[PDB]
Amino acid sequence: AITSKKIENFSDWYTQVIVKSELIEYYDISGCYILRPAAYYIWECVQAFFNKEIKKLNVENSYFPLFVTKNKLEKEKNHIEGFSPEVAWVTKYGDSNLPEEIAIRPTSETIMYSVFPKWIRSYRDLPLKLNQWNTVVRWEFKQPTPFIRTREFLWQEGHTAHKNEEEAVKLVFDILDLYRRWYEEYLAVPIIKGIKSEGEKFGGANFTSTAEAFISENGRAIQAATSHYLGTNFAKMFKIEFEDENEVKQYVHQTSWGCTTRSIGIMIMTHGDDKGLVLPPNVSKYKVVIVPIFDENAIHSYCKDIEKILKNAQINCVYDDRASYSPGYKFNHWELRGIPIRIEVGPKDLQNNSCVIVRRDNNEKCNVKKESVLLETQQMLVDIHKNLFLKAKKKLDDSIVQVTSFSEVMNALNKKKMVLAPWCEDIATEEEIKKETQRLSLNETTLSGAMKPLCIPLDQPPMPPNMKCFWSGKPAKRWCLFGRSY
Amino acid sequence: AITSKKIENFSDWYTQVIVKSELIEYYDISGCYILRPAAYYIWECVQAFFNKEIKKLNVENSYFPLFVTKNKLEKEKNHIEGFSPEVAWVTKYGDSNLPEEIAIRPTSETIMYSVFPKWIRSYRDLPLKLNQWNTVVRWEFKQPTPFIRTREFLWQEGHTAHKNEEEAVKLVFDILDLYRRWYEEYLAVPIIKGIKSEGEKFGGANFTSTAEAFISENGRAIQAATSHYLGTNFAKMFKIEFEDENEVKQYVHQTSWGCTTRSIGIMIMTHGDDKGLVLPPNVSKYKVVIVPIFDENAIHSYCKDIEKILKNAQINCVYDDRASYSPGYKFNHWELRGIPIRIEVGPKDLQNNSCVIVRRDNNEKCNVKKESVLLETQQMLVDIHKNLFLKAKKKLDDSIVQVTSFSEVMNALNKKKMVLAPWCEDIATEEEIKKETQRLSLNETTLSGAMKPLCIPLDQPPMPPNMKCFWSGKPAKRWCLFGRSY
Ligand SMILES: Cc1cc(N2CC[C@@](C#N)(C3CC3)C2=O)cc(NC(=O)Cc2ccccc2)n1
Ligand SMILES: Cc1cc(N2CC[C@@](C#N)(C3CC3)C2=O)cc(NC(=O)Cc2ccccc2)n1
Repeated sequence: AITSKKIENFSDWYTQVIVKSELIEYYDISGCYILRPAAYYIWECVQAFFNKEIKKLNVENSYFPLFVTKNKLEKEKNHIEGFSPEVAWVTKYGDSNLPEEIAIRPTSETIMYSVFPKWIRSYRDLPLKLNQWNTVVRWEFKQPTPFIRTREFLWQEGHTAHKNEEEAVKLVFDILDLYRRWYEEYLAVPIIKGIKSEGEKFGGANFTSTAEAFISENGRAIQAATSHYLGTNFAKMFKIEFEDENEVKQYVHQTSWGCTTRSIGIMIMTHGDDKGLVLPPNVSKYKVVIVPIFDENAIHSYCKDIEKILKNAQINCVYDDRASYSPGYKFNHWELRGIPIRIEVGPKDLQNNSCVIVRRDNNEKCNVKKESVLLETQQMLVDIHKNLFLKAKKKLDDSIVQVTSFSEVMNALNKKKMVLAPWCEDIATEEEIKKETQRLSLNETTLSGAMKPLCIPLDQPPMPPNMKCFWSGKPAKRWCLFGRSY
Repeated sequence: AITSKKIENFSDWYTQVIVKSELIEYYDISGCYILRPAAYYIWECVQAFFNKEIKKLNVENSYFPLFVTKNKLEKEKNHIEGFSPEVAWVTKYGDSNLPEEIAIRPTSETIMYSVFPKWIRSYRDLPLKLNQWNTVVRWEFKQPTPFIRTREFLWQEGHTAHKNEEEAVKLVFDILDLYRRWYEEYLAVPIIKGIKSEGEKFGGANFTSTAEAFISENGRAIQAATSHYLGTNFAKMFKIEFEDENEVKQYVHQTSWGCTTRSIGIMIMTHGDDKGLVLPPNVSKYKVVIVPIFDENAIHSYCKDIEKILKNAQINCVYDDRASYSPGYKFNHWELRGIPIRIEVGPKDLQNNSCVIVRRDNNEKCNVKKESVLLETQQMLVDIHKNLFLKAKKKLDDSIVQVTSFSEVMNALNKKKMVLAPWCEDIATEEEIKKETQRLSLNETTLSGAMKPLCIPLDQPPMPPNMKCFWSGKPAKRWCLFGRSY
């Protein structure tokens, strides 16, 4: 059983759920986690979706080396200043020192763009559109969180190069909406699109667009995915020039974008409850578990009939016919593992040519005739997804408090909210705001009390004529979301 | 153009083909290579096939960490003795030394089996069946070869644990036949199944079964895939015990198996010719390229009609309508890249409601009426695969010389053959044979002249009553394939 309540001890709840549902195994290197089959299956689902969608944009998958030389790694100025203390270095093979130490990729801009100039010489070579499915390493000494913040993680990283700004920026936002769909249609998680503040954008980017999620039970925002307009910054550093149709040398305009197995953690944190994992049907291997209750051969034959009915309509299920466990053990076993639907069959159900169908998300039960099971299961799978999404969306909406003064912020943070505030967007105020909110959090978590700029939402409320910045008192430019975060 | 002939300067031919066909880009770390989209597409095809097939055996995909501790890495005795001098070690993050240095996986037995004992406690937990799609690192200082022998490579590694020997061994050979199908049905490459000699089997294995391929143009064998029966050797080292139905503690019987992007290199070396890449249709993104020859709008409309006909029947193609290049440039451009079929359309073809269809593998051309194109393309794609396979199979068969005495070996090796020889299988003769054949190769390649035991073929000729070992003169046990190798 899960022995900590989600609302009472969130972190212990989370670790219990991910271990006991067999998603995650811990490892003897801190910040590294094993993805067991149930977790990797979710990854494969979203991988298939995203592959299908980026193929329509003519992005092609590729694979680049795990390692980068000092030479290539330092061509980036703001980029390496961002990543340098968490880049892991290989220095030895066996007991012998390498002739030159080499670094493991934290992200692959410097690796890929080292060869982009050979591939791009003319406007005819554009656009160039690549993606990798790989793992990267960011070896930090902050507290890790399984799925959410790890030292090694699986992701996809896309990289494109275009003849001008307009085409690149359009691709940036097309990708951002694909991430919206990845979260909503497969994980049933709502996100907020926005632009990062200057202090929080990717090193080397012109701007960083972002999808933000929020975990209302512990008041913490989590960046769900990211899509950068790099402009010509990397093209200047790596000399990625092309001859345009007027025979003029130009720099390419670049994008890069990423989304990780953090998405799985966001889904777990969003939908999981005190009984364990709750899976949206689109990322659940088994849509239905059939559990018999005890003639035992009549029940066996009936449950296998139902299994045939579901599998014949391409609905994968499992009939838990294990002889040594009670029905209630099985109920709990499969609720912990997040199976969306349980079908129960006892003798009274068989006599009625009926069965009991039980939704994982709200535990509502109903009697369904045998011949109606297929249809009723299909409808229910759809309705479960919608319910999960809508419940999460209400929580997301209820997590935002609009403020005009810093005097309202701490109260909102302590109620596990984010704030939407008018802001002048000056980069120095970012650190000032972080430090003051951290200082004032003195009035249970292990994570920091500091509030960060999360994103400037694409959907802006009107800015009244003379509204001042909630922090500096200077004229406010736009509304920006702030909160504590992972 | 390819400027070296396959038969005259094989290595320069190979490097030209893989670069100019845009499969591979070289990198500023030796032995590491970029897989450009055309190469990665082949990987994705065989990945999809193998996933589908291992799912039928109830193998589940997973993902384990890139890194392993000294602790876990040394529990293996023969395994670490095998891998230790080519294990790469991470010792630093940024400029700070790690508190404990950690190793990059050369293969994941020690990583996965460190946690197997927590997952396997009862006969109810068996069999356990896992697979990973990942990359591994084997940092050797021998000469690398793109695709064939690299310091980092993509692969799949499967690992299973069973209640007894019979079940494990059956899975070993089921996997070996899946590798046979991977090579034959997608890459059109024939292989030879066999068992490794004791000197060549995997460190820690009970036995190693193998699929061997042979490149007749330079006389070199290449191991195509591998499937190990590990017995209880790793179970003893990692204490993977389970309670059986008689309540007796037993060790699991384990398997592990692997197949890499080396398969792509084998395909290139097998089917490539003096014009460049030759792709089996099942791993070619474009099955057909349509090339116009010059009313230009009539030809454009006709070629697009044909493109619609092919794409409507789920046959991906490309219409090369680029205005600045001649037809012959385009012919060569797409032959270099291995497209299986070229359709040419000039005015005489349009007047005849016809077109010219040209096979990449033998350059045979024929006139096909418009309404017959779909059908004729389908048949031709099938026939191209069969032809590629059968041609390769003839070469493989012609590459084996049966000998009874060492006196016949060097002659055969110099004619770019392998030898099938009666052998006593004593492990010390392996090094003796290697050293003597290397010594005698004195009478152009950069690779070693040494001959190795390749495999003991599953399909054995009869062993005559008193046949002696071709090397030691002692009684021969079985026939074994020997040759030079990659
Ligand atoms: C699993 C995961 C994800 C992500 N990040 C980042 C932003 C981003 C987004 N959106 C990426 C661009 C795509 C994301 O998902 C980041 C991470 N580790 C780290 O920062 C390193 C680390 C390790 C231990 C403790 C603290 C920090 N770990
Ligand atoms: C691309 C590839 C493949 C394979 N091997 C091995 C046997 C096997 C088979 N069958 C694996 C078990 C599955 C295979 O494919 C091995 C390798 N590198 C190496 O030995 C390291 C190396 C690096 C530079 C020069 C020389 C050697 N590189």
